[PDB]
Amino acid sequence: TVKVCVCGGGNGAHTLSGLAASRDGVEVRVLTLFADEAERWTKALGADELTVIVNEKDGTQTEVKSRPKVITKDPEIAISGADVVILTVPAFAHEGYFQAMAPYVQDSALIVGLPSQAGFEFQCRDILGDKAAAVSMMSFETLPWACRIKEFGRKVEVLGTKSVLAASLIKGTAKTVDPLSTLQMLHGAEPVFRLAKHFLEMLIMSYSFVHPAILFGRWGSWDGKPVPEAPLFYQGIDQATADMLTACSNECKDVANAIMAACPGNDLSDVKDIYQWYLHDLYHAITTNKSYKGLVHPVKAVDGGVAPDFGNRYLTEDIPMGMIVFKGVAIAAGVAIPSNDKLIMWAQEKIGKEYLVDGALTGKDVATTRCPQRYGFNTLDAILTGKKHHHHH
Ligand SMILES: NC(=O)c1ccc[n+]([C@@H]2O[C@H](COP(=O)([O-])OP(=O)(O)OC[C@H]3O[C@@H](n4cnc5c(N)ncnc54)[C@H](O)[C@@H]3O)[C@@H](O)[C@H]2O)c1
Repeated sequence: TVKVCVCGGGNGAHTLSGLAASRDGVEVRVLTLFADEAERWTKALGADELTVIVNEKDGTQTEVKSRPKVITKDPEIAISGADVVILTVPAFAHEGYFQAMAPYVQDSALIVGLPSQAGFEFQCRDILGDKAAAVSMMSFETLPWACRIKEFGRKVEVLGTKSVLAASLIKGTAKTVDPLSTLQMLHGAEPVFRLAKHFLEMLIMSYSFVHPAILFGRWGSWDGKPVPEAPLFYQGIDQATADMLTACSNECKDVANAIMAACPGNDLSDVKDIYQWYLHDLYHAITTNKSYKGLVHPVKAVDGGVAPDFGNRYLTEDIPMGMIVFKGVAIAAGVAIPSNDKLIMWAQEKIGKEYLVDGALTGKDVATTRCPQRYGFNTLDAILTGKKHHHHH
């Protein structure tokens, strides 16, 4: 038996629970701490089976029916004996799930952020304390699927599934179930998973600057006058924004290189240029992507047209659970990242938050971020190993 705990109750959690419980030999427990969402899920499901509708790209559709063993808000029930603990929620919820699982997580547990995405390991090391060096930590670059719930607790739709997907790993002292293949088995044939060389590679390759950069490209020195309708998102970028993305991507390499120079045995060679990343030139590569057709900026109705809607996950997530975390790493490496910095400073004010001030992580809301320094990881080796330096005597 491969005992799996799925944390969350959103789109991904529905899909994962559905796809995972359908696998032979797997026991799925759903943990959700958001009020009484578990109780709402159970009551909604009843005695029926959970349904996942997959568009095969292209083989029409597929009916996947399965039932988890239990759906609970009690971490004791969901986490005890769990071989794999997978977090599929927006990163702001991650704190609570680590806190709830901590007294119950077994040494051989594989802890997976699906996503994830930045500072996930630092947060895990902090909350789980001494047990963090025992468990394994796995960080996936994004969600496996474009998916949405069609009916709460009962029905979820997969619009499309990724071809390839990468995940990083920090091995603990405990032997877990095999990370890559177990996660593959749970997901079926697609997406085909690959193991990234290093967790910092994954963290930097998340390209946290992208959405803040695109928003800065379209609304940088925005006069405060409306536009006829919602302008194109990715396909609506200018040349200067394509340069801006290149600048920030080079800074990513700079931090990677400096980590590799200062710390041998840590392979960060798969940290890439954003143009070189895919899976003519950068500008045209973004604009002529049929995966970006008809995707528009977040807009709200105002006087004489529509204004940008800055209250969105492009900044509320991607800054504190992305750019700040990369800035925290940059500081420790001794690499100024001016282009990244300028984006942080701008996106900061737009959401009414403050993390970075004069190139230093002293902002009012820096505590709600996952930058290593927030948790006390102030050196590169403390970032890499999770061990804080203690001198005597
Ligand atoms: N769903 C997609 O098609 C899509 C595609 C690619 C990437 N992603 C990424 O995957 C991640 C997860 O996606 P999702 O669609 O499952 O997210 P979601 O928005 O659907 O998940 C919402 C869930 O978060 C939890 N939650 C919300 N508010 C909370 C709070 N107040 N306190 C405690 N818990 C709370 C609840 O369990 C809720 O069910 C996101 O970061 C997103 O950027 C999503």
